[PDB]
Amino acid sequence: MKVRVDADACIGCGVCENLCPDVFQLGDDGKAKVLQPETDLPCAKDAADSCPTGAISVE
Ligand code: SF4
Repeated sequence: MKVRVDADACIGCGVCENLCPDVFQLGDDGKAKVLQPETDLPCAKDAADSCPTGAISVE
């Protein structure tokens, strides 16, 4: 799966990191960072579905 994040939609809540720490990390600038742009981890989808602003897209 291709994982991307739209910085403009990201509010820096950190829910994606809570759910899938190996794929997402809340950076110091208060924005999510995608550690695994291409991943097979099922949690990437879960984090996307839980993002409050839909900033994460998993294809
Ligand atoms: S869950 Fe969404 S809004 Fe919250 S830090 Fe992750 S990408 Fe940003």
